[PDB]
Amino acid sequence: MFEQFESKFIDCDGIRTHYIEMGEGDPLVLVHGGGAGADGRSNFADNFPIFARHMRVIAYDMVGFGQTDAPDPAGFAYTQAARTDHLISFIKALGLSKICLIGNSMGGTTACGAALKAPELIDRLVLMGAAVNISPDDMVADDLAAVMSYDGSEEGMRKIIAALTHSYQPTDDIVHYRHEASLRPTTTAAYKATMGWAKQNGLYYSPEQLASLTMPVLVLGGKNDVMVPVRKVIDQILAIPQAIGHVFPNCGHWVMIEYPEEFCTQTLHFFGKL
Amino acid sequence: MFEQFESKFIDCDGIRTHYIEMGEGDPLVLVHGGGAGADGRSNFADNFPIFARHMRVIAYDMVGFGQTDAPDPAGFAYTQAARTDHLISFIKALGLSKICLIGNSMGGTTACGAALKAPELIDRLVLMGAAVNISPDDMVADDLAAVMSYDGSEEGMRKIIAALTHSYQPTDDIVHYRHEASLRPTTTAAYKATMGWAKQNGLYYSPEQLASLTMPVLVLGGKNDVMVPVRKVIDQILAIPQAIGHVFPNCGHWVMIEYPEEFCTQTLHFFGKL
Repeated sequence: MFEQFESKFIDCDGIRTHYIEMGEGDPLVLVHGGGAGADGRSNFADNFPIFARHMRVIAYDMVGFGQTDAPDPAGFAYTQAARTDHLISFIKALGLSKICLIGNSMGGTTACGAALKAPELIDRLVLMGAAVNISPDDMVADDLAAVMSYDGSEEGMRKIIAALTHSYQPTDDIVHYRHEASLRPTTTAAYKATMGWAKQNGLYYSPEQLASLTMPVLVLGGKNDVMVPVRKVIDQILAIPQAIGHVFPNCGHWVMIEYPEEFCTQTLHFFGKL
Repeated sequence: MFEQFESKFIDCDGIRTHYIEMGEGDPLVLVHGGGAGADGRSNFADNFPIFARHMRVIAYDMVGFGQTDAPDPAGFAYTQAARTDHLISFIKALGLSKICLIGNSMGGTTACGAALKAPELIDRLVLMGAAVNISPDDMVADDLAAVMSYDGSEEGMRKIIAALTHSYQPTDDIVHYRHEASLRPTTTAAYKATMGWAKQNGLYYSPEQLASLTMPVLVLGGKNDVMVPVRKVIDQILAIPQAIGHVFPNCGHWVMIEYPEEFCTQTLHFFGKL
């Protein structure tokens, strides 16, 4: 599946990194979520054609995900820092400057991290259902039953999608892809270290860090998002003084997938392409 | 000032009602705020040309305001009901159906009221810095010093504008118009009854009423709005299940005036014209 996109690879400080890209002009980088078997194409395929009409749109796989190198967690620590540094490394390796950047969920954590550490690389930031103010306590706070206790079955995967979206009905090919993606032995162990770390340390930046962002910011969230509650998204809107806020009704944790055109419209508009 | 618009008048159940309009196609009605000397043109003049490219855009003066009949408050009660019924009367008198509707502040109270009482008249609702969950206690809750204790001077009017917006610098002709508008003997007494009533009764609808809205809703607010705090706007977003929410940064109580293009863009888009 997804063979309409050419798989590309580039070394990012020792981490061979998978990415796909389409279109020309100003660079736009898309950062996927932290779910089991999540990757660039499964998160963003649907948005690629609209984005590519206006920009050079790029989606990569975070370290420990997709077809990017997943260094053995016997020797590699899957911290937020590692994802953040990898993103920074990825941007520099492709020689992009002043990019537009969109992260969903843990991809939002990573985008936010790169925006803080390397602001010179990023002109515009979009935090979408972003895990940027999520404490350890928050990580274990019922709505996530289908996620937390996923049994690796196809039915279980359909239950995840159903729990993470409002009314979105995936195709069988999407279900099959996500299901198989979640079982890849390569990224299994990496994912368990990733989630173990996130549960223990949380995925957050201090209120002061969030107020210290130096570029324009757009904050997006679904009102019915059970993984990053809308109140957390509201908190981000209020914590980042310059942040534009947009709340999507009848919408879960995957704004880009659940409302692909509205997502592309709001972001492209914020990028100055509409 | 504002002579580019033709002043029109229509009887609305005994209330001679001033309105201006421009453009053709689907109807859009704009409801002004509750400030001293507020009216259709001073609130919306700047948005008229953009709106008129796409729709028939209409701004009227609420009962007790502008050039509309202000029945003597010795014999007329200036309740919210009266403004709500007047709006309903206005829509019916022009023979409009399935309109798009935008209210700012007390105009938002009125738009919300008409949407609840006569939903058949309204296809799309925009509540903008809308006073729809404001209790009596909230009405007296420092940031409003320039408003609350306006002395009727030109300097006082500049202080109001400065307190109600983030960085907006009005022209001298705008200052002069608003200043004189606030002193009209005709609408003086009507305004005092209007404000007296609002302070005593609040400007609100119950959480259940807000959840009972039957058409699509867009909720807009400035993050720096001191008259309708952004948290009140956030509360509206969460109280109305179908409501889209959009928060404007570096923005006070007059979104339509402070960011006229972004305001027109978001609303027209929500109206399906972009």
